[PDB]
Amino acid sequence: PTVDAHLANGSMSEVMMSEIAGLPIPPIIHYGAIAYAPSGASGKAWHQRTPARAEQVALEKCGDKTCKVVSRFTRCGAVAYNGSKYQGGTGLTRRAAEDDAVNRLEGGRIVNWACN
Repeated sequence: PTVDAHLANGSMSEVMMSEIAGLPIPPIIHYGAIAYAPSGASGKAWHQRTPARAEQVALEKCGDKTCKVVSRFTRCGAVAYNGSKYQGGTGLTRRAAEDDAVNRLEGGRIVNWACN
């Protein structure tokens, strides 16, 4: 029997998950770091997909390959400056990070931050 022979295409769905089906979204753990040498060398990287890359990029922006005092977090980090003292707070959210930063550092103020 002579059948119809044509490839089957259609209209693909541009949707990813839904509300009808789509479990409450667990956080997307991104990896980041803020490399801050007391020298004033600051660098930050966030929303990375690999801890190694994040760390490398943090060191990259800091400037030193071996930039230490690097804060590595998969949360949000907030760096406060207090008269040449640099303190980095950490919280899942920037609100919690600023809260932690100001918990650990008072007197000064948060001027740098980066959230994953």
